[PDB]
Amino acid sequence: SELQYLGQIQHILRCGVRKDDRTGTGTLSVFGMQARYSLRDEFPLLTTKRVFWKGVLEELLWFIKGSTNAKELSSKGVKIWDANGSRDFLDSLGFSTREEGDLGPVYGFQWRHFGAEYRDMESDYSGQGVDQLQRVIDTIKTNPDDRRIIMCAWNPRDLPLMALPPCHALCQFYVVNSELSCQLYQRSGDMGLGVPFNIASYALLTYMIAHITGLKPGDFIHTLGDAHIYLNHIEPLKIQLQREPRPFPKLRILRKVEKIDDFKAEDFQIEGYNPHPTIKMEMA
Amino acid sequence: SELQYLGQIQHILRCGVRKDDRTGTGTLSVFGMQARYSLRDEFPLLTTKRVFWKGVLEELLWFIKGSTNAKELSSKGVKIWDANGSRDFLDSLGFSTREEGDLGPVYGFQWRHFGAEYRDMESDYSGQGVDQLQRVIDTIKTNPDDRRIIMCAWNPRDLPLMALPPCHALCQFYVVNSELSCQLYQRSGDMGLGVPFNIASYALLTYMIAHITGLKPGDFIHTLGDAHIYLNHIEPLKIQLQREPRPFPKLRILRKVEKIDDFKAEDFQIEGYNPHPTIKMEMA
Ligand SMILES: Nc1nc2[nH]cc(Cc3ccc(C(=O)Nc4ccccc4CC(=O)O)cc3)c2c(=O)[nH]1
Ligand SMILES: Nc1nc2[nH]cc(Cc3ccc(C(=O)Nc4ccccc4CC(=O)O)cc3)c2c(=O)[nH]1
Ligand SMILES: O=c1ccn([C@H]2C[C@H](O)[C@@H](COP(=O)(O)O)O2)c(=O)[nH]1
Ligand SMILES: O=c1ccn([C@H]2C[C@H](O)[C@@H](COP(=O)(O)O)O2)c(=O)[nH]1
Repeated sequence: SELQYLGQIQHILRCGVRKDDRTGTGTLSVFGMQARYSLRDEFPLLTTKRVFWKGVLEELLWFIKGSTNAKELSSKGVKIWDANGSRDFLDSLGFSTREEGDLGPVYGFQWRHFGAEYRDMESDYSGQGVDQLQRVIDTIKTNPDDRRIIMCAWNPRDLPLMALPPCHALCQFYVVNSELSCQLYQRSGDMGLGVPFNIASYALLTYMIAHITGLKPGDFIHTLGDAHIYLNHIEPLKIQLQREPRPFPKLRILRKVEKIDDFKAEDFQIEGYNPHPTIKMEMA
Repeated sequence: SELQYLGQIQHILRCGVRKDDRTGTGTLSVFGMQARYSLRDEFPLLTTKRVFWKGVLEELLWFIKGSTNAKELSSKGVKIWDANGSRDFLDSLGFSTREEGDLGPVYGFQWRHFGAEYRDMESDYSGQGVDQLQRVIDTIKTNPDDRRIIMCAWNPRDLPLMALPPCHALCQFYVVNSELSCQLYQRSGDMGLGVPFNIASYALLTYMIAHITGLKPGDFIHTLGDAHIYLNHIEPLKIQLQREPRPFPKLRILRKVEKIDDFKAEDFQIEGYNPHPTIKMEMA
């Protein structure tokens, strides 16, 4: 339910502590939160504020492809990673000789080629590294009671090579009574900008994997480490905090897909999405 | 407070689902829980049941040394890893040519040498891999507002070489108002046997790091993925569930220590620990 996210926002606004951060902004921060969102006959796309669903779908397909090039996602119309891959930002991190748009070894590279030696974004890493995503799919297919169905994106060796280290760093899957659930550990949660996006992203991943493995989507457990509200997000969120939540939409997959790499953007349809208008919240 | 662990126990006994596991036993399972334990002027060593504190301290010192040899921990009187390091078990996982007691690349090897090529338990891995523990200590010392203070033991590349994959796979640290807090993500939680041990283990790690960096211990947030109670632990836990909890003890560090490697077992003293008698809960 969306009241969990709204309650987390209210709790950070009422009990969070003022804390500096890597960017010039400030935050109201709280350490350690957990919410639960049902995936049964509904999709947790927030209704108190319109969420960039096209960005969610395109960025998840971009993760599944193992791509770390921000230009490949920007060509689809999703510019969420163009800022963290811009020339000025890479220069601000010392990567002066790094090609523009190369985010380094990030979510997709760790999902599909964990442990492989990262060269650049144009390299072909076929057959290299550890393919975590296909491993969790096969584990769900052959041993659903396994307690190690984990995809981890935190790689300390590749950490100083990343433009932005993973925020949703680890996720675990769980199967019971033909229901597939997913828990996400998010080390850093931009409650206004990034967190609803990550909620929808991992709910979509759970739907995809449940479609492939013949299971029904269960719950999505969102665990947060440093859940923070930026200052330029205080007044916007309060606006969102005074809107009546509407029922969640539904996600329908239009064709039967066997492999996760064969999913395309046209295979997904959002039904009954009636959100309140968007609320601009600038990135840090 | 200890009532959080007891509440998780009660919630698993009343709402858990029957689930098979890797072992021959069964479990009452729940996916996704989170508890908060205060470290302010108290140490969360459970009082409704005596916890093997000597094992906690010696195992944390064994992790900090980067050791993967179970015999080095057994020589101190802690035989918790002898079962997963026995000849029959190593043979049950295919490691026929592996010396007995060699757990493979596990918690200590990932804490101190992430990414290094694992040879055996007798090898000297100085300078190899990524030293995550010292990196998080330096980060706490120089940049406490950092949101990337993470120590991760989940290595998919070294995963098929481990006798037992990490259960407490990832932890994150957080600093505010000169208070150091720690969150742990445990993918698999043996609620009867292992979870009380891991609570004290990570509380002690937080105390050590707070002592080194000159901070005060704050909270320990225990997040659980698959939190399960084994069947042969149902009736024992009920006994523990009807005991009146006593106040938590205190942890005192007897001398000023500069580096984490310089800690010794004689440096720590538990004060005021008056637990109820132990309750036998056999390992699976
Ligand atoms: N500080 C910081 N850096 C980040 N780097 C990467 C991220 C993740 C992320 C996730 C989602 C979006 C997003 O929905 N954008 C968008 C696009 C079109 C229209 C409206 C919006 C939202 C709005 O501006 O109202 C952007 C970024 C991120 C972050 O959240 N915070
Ligand atoms: N199923 C399963 N396998 C495991 N492998 C590793 C762990 C972690 C862990 C953590 C703590 C202890 C512990 O206090 N033990 C203890 C206490 C008193 C007397 C004898 C023993 C040892 C024993 O009874 O065997 C043992 C194990 C673990 C687990 O918890 N469950
Ligand atoms: O999927 C994502 C990507 C980014 N962020 C936000 C969290 C932080 O506000 C910022 C990352 O900054 P560091 O915490 O690494 O300093 O991006 C998210 O919430 N979700
Ligand atoms: O520190 C530890 C180590 C092990 N376990 C338990 C969790 C599981 O019940 C068992 C390992 O089996 P798998 O979950 O990996 O199948 O050990 C813990 O709770 N804590």
